[PDB]
Parts: sequence; C-alpha cells; structure tokens
Amino acid sequence: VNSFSGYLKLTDNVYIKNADIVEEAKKVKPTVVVNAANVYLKHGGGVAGALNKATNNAMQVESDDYIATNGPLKVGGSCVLSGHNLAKHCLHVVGPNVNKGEDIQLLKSAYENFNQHEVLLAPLLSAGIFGADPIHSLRVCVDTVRTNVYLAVFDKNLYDKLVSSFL
Ligand SMILES: Cc1c[nH]c2ncnc(NCC3(O)CCOCC3)c12
Ligand SMILES: [Cl-]
Repeated sequence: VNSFSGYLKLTDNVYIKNADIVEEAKKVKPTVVVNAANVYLKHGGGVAGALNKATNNAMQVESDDYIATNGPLKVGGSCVLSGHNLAKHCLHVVGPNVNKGEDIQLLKSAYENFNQHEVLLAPLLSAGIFGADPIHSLRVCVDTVRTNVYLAVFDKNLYDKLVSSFL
C-alpha cells in the first residue's frame, strides 16, 4: 500500500492520473520523482522547467555541479540526484527529443532506467516539448517498466485520449 490517490490502473504495475506532477510530488513526497531531463540537465521548460522552478532553482544549481564533474548524460540515460522539497530523489531521465532528430528507439532504453526503482512518480518520457507521440510513449512504458510507476499527465484532454485508446 502506498499514498498515491486517484489513479486509474492500466496494468499490474502502471497507473495513470490527470495531474500536475509538481503538485503531485509536493503532496505525496514520493521516494522517486522522474524528471524529463536533457543531457545537459538544463531545466528550462516543460516538466523539467516546472520541477526546477518548484525547487527555487536548487535543482539547477545541483545539476550544474553534476555536469561540471561528470559531463553530459547519454540520450536514453539517467542519473539520481536530490529530490529537494519534492521527493527523496529525482531520477533525471533523458528520453529522445524528436525536435532534435534523436532516435525514438532510445525511448525504450530511457524507460529501462525506471526498473532500478521499486516505485516512481513520472511523466511520459519524450512527450510534450520532446515531440514524441504520447500514445506511443505510454505503450513503451507499459511494455518496458516492470516496477510500479504512477504517471502524471498534465493535459486533461490528452489524459482522456490516453485512457480511451489504451489497449
Ligand atoms: C510541462 C509540465 C508541467 N507539469 C507537468 N506535469 C506532468 N507532465 C508535464 N508534461 C508532460 C506531458 O504530460 C504533457 C502532455 O502529454 C504528456 C506529456 C508537465
Ligand atoms: Cl512538456
């Protein structure tokens, strides 16, 4: 039993809700919140910009030190950093950005990072400003993640389309 509330159950392990991931994280304080990161951990917009803003830019400060030490992530890769005031940890995961020409096949590799964590609050990877089809992202999520994932979908219209079209 966990404290996630109001989710629709899609499969044995995947749950979904129309919610602002920032507000969900502030309420639940999950062990892991997933960020829709880029390889530079530059949290400018989309989910990343919103999460970072909610930390009063502390996420960005921590991320800049991480990059200065370690260099950029790989597309499809991840790193674990602090969750600040939102969660215990933030798993920064880089899905392919279609608006940069990146290989959509890397979306499966990106979701594989979730399997290193028993329970996660997450957005759909590569959705929104990353330019992928969210219906496809949900399919890859369900077919790749085996741990317990609670998906927050900001757009109500999109949430309804994802549920209604789910096979
Ligand atoms: C931008 C943003 C702020 N707070 C959020 N919480 C959750 N998701 C988000 N964006 C990603 C999508 O949910 C958007 C529409 O289609 C699926 C991907 C955001
Ligand atoms: Cl977005």
